[PDB]
Amino acid sequence: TLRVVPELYCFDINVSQSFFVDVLGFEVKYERPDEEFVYLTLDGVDVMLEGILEFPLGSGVNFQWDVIDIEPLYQRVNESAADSIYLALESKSYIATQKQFMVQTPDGYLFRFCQD
Amino acid sequence: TLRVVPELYCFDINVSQSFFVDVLGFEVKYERPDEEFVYLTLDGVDVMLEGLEFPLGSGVNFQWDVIDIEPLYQRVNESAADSIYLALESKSYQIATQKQFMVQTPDGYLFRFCQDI
Repeated sequence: TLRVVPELYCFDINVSQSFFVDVLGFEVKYERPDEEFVYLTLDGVDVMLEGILEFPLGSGVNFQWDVIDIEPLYQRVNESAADSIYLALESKSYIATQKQFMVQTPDGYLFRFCQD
Repeated sequence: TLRVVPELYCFDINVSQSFFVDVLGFEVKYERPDEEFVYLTLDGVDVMLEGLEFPLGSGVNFQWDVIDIEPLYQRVNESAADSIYLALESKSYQIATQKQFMVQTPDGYLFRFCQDI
């Protein structure tokens, strides 16, 4: 049930959404128009679109990564490479809550570890 | 069973592997040393390591599992052939085969769609 859902930043959200839907055949599961946010899936494999080899690599990509131990992992990272923490641990809610924090790897990739 | 497994280019494969294993707690499932390739997982979620301006996502290749790659490829070839990065091919190893093709989205992201069997 744990998955990594890439969140891709797009220059022209309508252009990107059309490519994914019309060309690749993805289906829109839901959206947040005012944020130019689109959650898509292709047979159960999901991807997120959000409108706007040199370090940092992976520009525009944010790996939303499901974990089972958000607190222990956060403490493990603070204990071994605190400077790699990009966004501090937080509880984001809508009540439904999702704890998460971000890390930047040595290559520049950004990971958003999450747990509901 | 279908998943998307990101493959990340690394400046120094040893440094990146140590970061994922030591700092993040990932486990190496298997490797291909002479290729500087490493396959890792964190409780079932996998990632591959390999040693804002267009194109975005440099260094990333999304290995994306699909159910029926043939109809997908024919539609891409029809309505967006210039977006094809790697043409459809059947890749095999000792016989296990996987069909795949790569496409670049308008923003520059590279997707490697794959279908087993």
